[PDB]
Amino acid sequence: GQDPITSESEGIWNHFFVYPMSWLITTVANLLNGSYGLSIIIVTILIRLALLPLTLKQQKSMRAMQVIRPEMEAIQKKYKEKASKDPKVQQEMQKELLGLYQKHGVNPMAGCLPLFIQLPILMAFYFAIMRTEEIRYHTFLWFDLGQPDYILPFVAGITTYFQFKMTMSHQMQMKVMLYVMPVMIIIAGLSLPSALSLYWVIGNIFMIIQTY
Repeated sequence: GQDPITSESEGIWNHFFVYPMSWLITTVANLLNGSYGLSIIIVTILIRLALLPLTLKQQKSMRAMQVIRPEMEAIQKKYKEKASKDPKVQQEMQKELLGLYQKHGVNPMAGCLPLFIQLPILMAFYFAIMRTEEIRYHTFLWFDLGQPDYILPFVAGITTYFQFKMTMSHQMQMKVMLYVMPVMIIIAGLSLPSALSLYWVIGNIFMIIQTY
């Protein structure tokens, strides 16, 4: 018989990722008399409240790295001039970089974790929208939640822009966040069901309030 690695792995994804997300959306919607629009909004906010402790930690550490930015980049500026031909040179560089982090308790390769948790949440949400048949053509405002929309992805891009601008108020990486990021969202949004763009908008608005 065919190898069960395919069905079982997909079974895990469907039952423990897709289904709980789908169940959460429909339950709230049924409590709101079939309002799948308000459900997605509420659920998105609920998801944010769960990520909040992890979100706050990622923000606190990001501020710490901003204190180190003059110091660590000076080390990398230093070793950029030195001859990197010797493996022992790179080691001494590692000792300096580590000593900086140890003096503060900061840890690199950490805080880049929440960037990885947004993906399966987004993916489970995406499949929940696709597989919940009563969401497919449920119109909300001017768009069907299961269908692609023209206008909404632009709103998701605009809110993403202002979410970043408010953060920087509260230069290469800045142009990546302010310019590159919103365009990626619009392009992705136009290729995905409007429920995804709504999800992104609510999340952005939440983060905007969360900063203020």
